[PDB]
Amino acid sequence: VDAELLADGKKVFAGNCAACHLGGNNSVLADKTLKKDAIEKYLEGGLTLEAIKYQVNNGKGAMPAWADRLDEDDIEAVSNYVYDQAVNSKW
Ligand code: HEM
Repeated sequence: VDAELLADGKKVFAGNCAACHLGGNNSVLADKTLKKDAIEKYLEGGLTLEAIKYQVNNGKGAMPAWADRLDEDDIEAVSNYVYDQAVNSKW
């Protein structure tokens, strides 16, 4: 996986997502974390980059939609960061 893509995604995550997903968890709805088993259980589409990106773009519930707030490169990077963190158990 491109190291600069992940680094970019980490930065986007710190700036925009860690407020509700510190540590890969979820301070708003505790079960629906960014960890692999939670994503597999709760995210529509399961643990895929497409699924992650879809929810980052379009929101869900109290998860804000970001497609009108972040550019496509930031959305791609943060989705790849979250996927990498989850699939590789890096949180
Ligand atoms: C920052 C751009 C950001 C990302 C990235 C992100 C990702 C994300 C995913 C992938 C999920 C699904 C997790 C699951 O187990 O199902 C998810 C879910 C929720 N999020 Fe989020 N999220 C980002 C930002 C934020 C912010 C700033 C908040 C709080 C204001 C937030 C909240 C939540 C909530 C609530 C959920 C659960 C949605 C649901 O199914 O009800 N996210 N996020």
